[PDB]
Amino acid sequence: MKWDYDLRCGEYTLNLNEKTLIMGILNVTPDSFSDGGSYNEVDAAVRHAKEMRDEGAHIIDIGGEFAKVSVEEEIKRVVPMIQAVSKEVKLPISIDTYKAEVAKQAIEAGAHIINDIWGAKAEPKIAEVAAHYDVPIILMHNRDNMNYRNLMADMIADLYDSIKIAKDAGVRDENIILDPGIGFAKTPEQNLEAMRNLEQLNVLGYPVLLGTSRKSFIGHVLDLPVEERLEGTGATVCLGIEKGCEFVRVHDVKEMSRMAKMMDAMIGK
Amino acid sequence: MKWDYDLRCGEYTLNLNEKTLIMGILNVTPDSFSDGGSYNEVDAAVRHAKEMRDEGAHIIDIGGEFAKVSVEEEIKRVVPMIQAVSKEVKLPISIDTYKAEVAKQAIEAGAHIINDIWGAKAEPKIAEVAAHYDVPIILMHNRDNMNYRNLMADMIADLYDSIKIAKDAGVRDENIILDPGIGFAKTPEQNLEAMRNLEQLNVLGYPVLLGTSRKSFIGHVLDLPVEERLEGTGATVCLGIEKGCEFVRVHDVKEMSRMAKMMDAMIGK
Ligand SMILES: CN1CC=Nc2c1nc(N)[nH]c2=O
Ligand SMILES: CN1CC=Nc2c1nc(N)[nH]c2=O
Repeated sequence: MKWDYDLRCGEYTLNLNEKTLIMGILNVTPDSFSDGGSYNEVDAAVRHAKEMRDEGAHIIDIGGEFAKVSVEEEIKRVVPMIQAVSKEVKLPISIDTYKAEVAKQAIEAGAHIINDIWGAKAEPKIAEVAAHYDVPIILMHNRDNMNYRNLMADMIADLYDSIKIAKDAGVRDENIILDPGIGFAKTPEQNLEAMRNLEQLNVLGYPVLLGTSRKSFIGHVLDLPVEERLEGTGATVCLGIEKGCEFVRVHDVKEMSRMAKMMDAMIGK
Repeated sequence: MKWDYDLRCGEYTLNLNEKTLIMGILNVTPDSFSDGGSYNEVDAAVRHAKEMRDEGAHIIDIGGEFAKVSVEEEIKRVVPMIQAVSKEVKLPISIDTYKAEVAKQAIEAGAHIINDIWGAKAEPKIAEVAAHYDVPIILMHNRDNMNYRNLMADMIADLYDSIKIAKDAGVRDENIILDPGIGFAKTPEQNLEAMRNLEQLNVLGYPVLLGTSRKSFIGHVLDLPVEERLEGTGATVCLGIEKGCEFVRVHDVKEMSRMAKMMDAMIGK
């Protein structure tokens, strides 16, 4: 249908036409008296990954950045979690990092997808890591300023700069996913505007991931704290899917999997 | 903006451009040892109308049809509820009836809007009641068979037949609201198809109400019982709003008011 290839994630394969793919956000709370890999913190992560699998998640997102942490210490946290989760939960894993070295150890430890909040712009070598291991990479829209001439024209220009960095490093078109970076470098009004105009990202010819779960633009509209943002997140997931997004990144996996599934049936996905 | 008039409901006025209007469904459980108007059953209804008002409802929908009931007995139930609710809760009231005589007493007892599941086709005199009291009337799509040549072409043809009955009786264009009658005379697949194509109803030039709350097409997609249909209802409300509907008729007023509000901000309503 829309996509003439599947997303290839080593042992796992994700069909981009059958359904909206749910990326569950692993809650990753560090042990205070620990250097990483301790029992309480890895056990908590594994229990949460199993719950999210049981609730309809298709991908488990894991990041290493409570306590301030260096690149070495970021690796010592994330690597044992990736090892335990990939052994114990049979889903592809994405590593949430903008650092080449973290991306590399995370993949060597078992991660399948790179999730980069700086779209290969903070550390362009991450795209070389992606190109060598032949993994999918999510290039998120971000910048270090909010000075838009024209929000969507500018986001598309910036995403294309990320695509260029990734292609010049030898990333294959099939391993590129884009993300409008909701809640990054954008005022609450720009986030609403990006949501209203999300379908424009489809001209670039790549699958789009949307991440809106619990973000402050929803609290800004509803005047509700982070724990009362489920309905608002749901509205953003539904619009995202109606505008053609292939993945949503969410905390409330059970509720959002049911909304995604209803949306899919109505739109004929 | 889209609408150059407000919906005029006697003492209350509903702006059709500011926001999606939430019609809350009054739960109307009859007393078993009672003829209507008893304390337990009217008190339950009033408490539920106050809760729904506090939760973001803009209209309270009240119907009279547990125990089997005649036209006279339908009036004895609905009339005391309308009287108490209209005295105690300051929102417009719609009367859910396809019967001319029930519509008439309900308005005389205080109801502001007629909600007709047969679109003036079961009892065409209801449109004369509507025309005399100068109240808004919701004409829902319904039929006594599922023999569609072409679902949407046919729904639009049938709605237009309702509009004709209503205009010939002297109903003013400003007092007409349409509704695609989701869950009426339609298979679960036709309900999905009507949802996918809802924007077509906008060619008729009238405000549209959508009622999907907890309906079996959602249980059919999600394989979930009536008490576990909140997320699925939410997806239908969101798509409905994205496709231009002015009202949604819902049981879960708190959750759906928050979803409607998020949707409004994203689409620029
Ligand atoms: C890694 N994070 C953190 C917060 N939000 C996001 C994220 N990654 C992606 N791809 N999209 C997001 O919205
Ligand atoms: C009165 N009822 C009962 C069940 N569903 C509906 C209804 N009225 C309208 N307008 N729309 C509905 O979907």
